[PDB]
Amino acid sequence: SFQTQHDPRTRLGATPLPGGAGTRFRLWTSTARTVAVRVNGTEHVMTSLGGGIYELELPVGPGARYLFVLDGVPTPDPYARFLPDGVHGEAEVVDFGTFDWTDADWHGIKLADCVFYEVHVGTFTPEGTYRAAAEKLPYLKELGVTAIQVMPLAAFDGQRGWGYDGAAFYAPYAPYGRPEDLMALVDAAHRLGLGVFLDVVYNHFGPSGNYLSSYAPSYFTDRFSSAWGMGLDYAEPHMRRYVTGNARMWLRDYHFDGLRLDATPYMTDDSETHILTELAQEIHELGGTHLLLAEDHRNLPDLVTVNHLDGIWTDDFHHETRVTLTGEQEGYYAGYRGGAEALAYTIRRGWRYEGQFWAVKGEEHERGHPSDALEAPNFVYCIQNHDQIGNRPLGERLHQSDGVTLHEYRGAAALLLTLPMTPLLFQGQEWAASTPFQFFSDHAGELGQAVSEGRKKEFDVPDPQAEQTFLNSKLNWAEREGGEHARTLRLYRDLLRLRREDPVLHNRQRENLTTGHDGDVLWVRTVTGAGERVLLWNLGQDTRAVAEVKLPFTVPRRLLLHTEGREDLTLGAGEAVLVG
Ligand SMILES: OC[C@H]1O[C@H](O[C@H]2O[C@H](CO)[C@@H](O)[C@H](O)[C@H]2O)[C@H](O)[C@@H](O)[C@@H]1O
Ligand SMILES: OC[C@H]1O[C@@H](O)[C@H](O)[C@@H](O)[C@@H]1O
Ligand SMILES: OC[C@H]1O[C@H](O)[C@H](O)[C@@H](O)[C@@H]1O
Ligand SMILES: [Mg+2]
Repeated sequence: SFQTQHDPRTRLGATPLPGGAGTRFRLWTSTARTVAVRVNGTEHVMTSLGGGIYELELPVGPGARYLFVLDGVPTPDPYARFLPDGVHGEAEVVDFGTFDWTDADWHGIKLADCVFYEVHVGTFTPEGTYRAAAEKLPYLKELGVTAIQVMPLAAFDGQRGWGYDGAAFYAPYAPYGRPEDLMALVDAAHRLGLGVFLDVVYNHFGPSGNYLSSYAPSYFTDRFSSAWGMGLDYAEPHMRRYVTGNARMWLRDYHFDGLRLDATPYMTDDSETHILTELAQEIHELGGTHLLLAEDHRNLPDLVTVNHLDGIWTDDFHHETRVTLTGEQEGYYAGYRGGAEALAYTIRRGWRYEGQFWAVKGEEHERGHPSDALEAPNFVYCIQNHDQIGNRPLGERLHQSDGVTLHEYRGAAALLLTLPMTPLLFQGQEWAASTPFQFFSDHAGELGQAVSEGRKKEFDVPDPQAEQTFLNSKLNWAEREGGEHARTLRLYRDLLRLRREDPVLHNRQRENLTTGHDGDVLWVRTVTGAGERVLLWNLGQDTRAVAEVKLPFTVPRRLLLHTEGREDLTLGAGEAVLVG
């Protein structure tokens, strides 16, 4: 008896009418005295319906260009479905009924079957478009990943950016392609049996191109702020519906299989039903198999067990792994010792901080909650993602940080890809890509100057506003064909094939997973009715024979995969082996 709050009849923005009758335009404003729509250059006064709702139907079709005029001020549509001239321009009317989907035999993907591959459309290919990305889908399928995780696509200002400055949440960013180019990418992925997930940002709007306050200041509150502006007021139903209607668009109209909710701790809501719960209700109402993930640092199981999200990006594993390999201690890295015994614990517990004191200077508090309720798929683990590369001054990848060997990098891959938690890889990780992933932006005027200045002060550091910073982050595909890039890629292919094929690694129960250490050797054991597997990773500086590792059980004898392809059960520094 949950009923969606959305009815296509009353949808805000511009929606094609049945029977070729044109387009229905609707908006909500709490303050405007005169309200019109300007379509293809012609102004038309809209009808006041009450409650600040205004509507007009005109015989214009998909492709018509428009914006709204509030007290005489031309104002972009916050509900725009496409913005061909960017965030300050006219919107285009879009009909989602026109695309010829071919994915009727695709039925989504379960979280326990996901191996995510995080793509930034702008840098993933030279062209930096959906069409060029779609051409790499056969590569990704053969690699062995199963779900692409696309960084945010809502239109933002400028000609490149990560996506977190999105301002028109319903409008796919024009430089990447038109709406039908995005649909083509999703359809192609589905035809290859790959899922596609979208990063959405429901805790803030970017600094340029968000005109919601022009319609109603009450979308936002002064009670709290975001990085860019006034906080999103989830006590206001139109604000709630702005994001739930957006989530439903991406899933239903673009056929995404799931959403990754950025920075869920900053979606503040004291309503009886939290906006996260309502998001889950609203997407479920669609009657599909779509998933919701939370990017959440609180180590809070309620995101799954109370808000009914499917899983959580949980950085403690990432951080413990990075500190193990570099020893770094700046910022949040000070929260971790690293090492075999530390990694064994963090894996055992899913996340490390379950209520203990987080002693990181400037952030001190009792962090986290017991992880017992969560099962292995609920934790999304990684050793690289956009933030853990890009939020470093030089945007360097794990194998490029001082002190990290390619052997250690390859061992880390074996640990991540044999665990029953849900793994994520960042584009290019699989071939030890040579290029960084730096923070880049392209804001106008003073705002652009402020971003450059802000980055300099924060931490030579690449200027985020420089074209070169964007280009330096482009993947170099050709390099994967040679040398250590190719060797790394072969290992990633072998690990992803084992993950898929090995009947014991199919385990998705923490009950069947145990961990421990002997000195600097980590061991991770899986026992099911199908057999036993043990991953051993030598995080020491010396060579360790498997036979000399002290274990509380009898080590399996058969060598299934060695990260440096050795024939014998011995681990050089940084190396790992899976036995069975
Ligand atoms: O060498 C001085 C540091 O030793 C420890 O850190 C090392 O050993 C950790 C495992 O116990 C590794 O995770 C880490 O990468 C190494 O740097 C100690 O934890 C540090 O406080 C010392 O400064
Ligand atoms: O973006 C998430 C990060 O926010 C940080 O400020 C926290 O220190 C850390 O726990 C988390 O990794
Ligand atoms: O201003 C009238 C009203 O507009 C709306 O219906 C908003 O949902 C409401 O919270 C506000 O009070
Ligand atoms: Mg020992």
